Amino acid sequence: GQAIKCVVVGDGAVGKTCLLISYTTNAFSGEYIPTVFDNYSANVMVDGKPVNLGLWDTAGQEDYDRLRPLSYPQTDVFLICFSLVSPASFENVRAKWYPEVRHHCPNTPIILVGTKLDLRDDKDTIEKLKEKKLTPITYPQGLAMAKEIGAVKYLECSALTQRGLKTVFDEAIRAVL
Ligand SMILES: Nc1nc2c(ncn2[C@@H]2O[C@H](COP(=O)(O)OP(=O)(O)NP(=O)(O)O)[C@@H](O)[C@H]2O)c(=O)[nH]1
Ligand SMILES: [Mg+2]
Repeated sequence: GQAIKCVVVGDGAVGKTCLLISYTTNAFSGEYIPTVFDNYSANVMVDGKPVNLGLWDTAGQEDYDRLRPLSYPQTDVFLICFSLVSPASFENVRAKWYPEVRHHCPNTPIILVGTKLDLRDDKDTIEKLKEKKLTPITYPQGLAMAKEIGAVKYLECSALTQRGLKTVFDEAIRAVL
């Protein structure tokens, strides 16, 4: 029944594509193949209602900055994604993604999505960020970023384990219905 265009943006290698592949097909590959542009689809049921969810997977890489806004018109909801184990990808939520999205789409709801949850509390990945004086992004920190960018929701997920995965898209839909 209801068509909903959801566009997915965020830094190169945060897990945009994996998130969408894991959700639509239940697969996960460890291999990194940088997106140019891809389209996904899902027929979902949310709070009683049938939804045709269109999923626009954009290129995270800087080289695509002039092309990426071509995808923006008519968007119903954005997911702005960052990796929970990349503080730099997190800063870019506010330094790059929020301003870019808002530049072309002043009113479209934003869901902030922290990705790679399976690594956030991983004892080992913590010590390995600690060398570079880095710390994974915690839940309240993510919450505070969502408020800072006026996001409708803050959600955390893992494409690998699928923890928090369905909610991301339920809530993307709920922000539109
Ligand atoms: N441990 C873990 N790795 C993940 C997860 N999601 C993605 N990755 C890994 O992170 C890398 C980048 O994934 P990808 O989905 O391609 O990122 P992207 O945001 O789509 N990149 P691009 O903007 O360049 O298209 C891959 O090696 C992938 O296997 C996750 O939930 N957990
Ligand atoms: Mg990709």
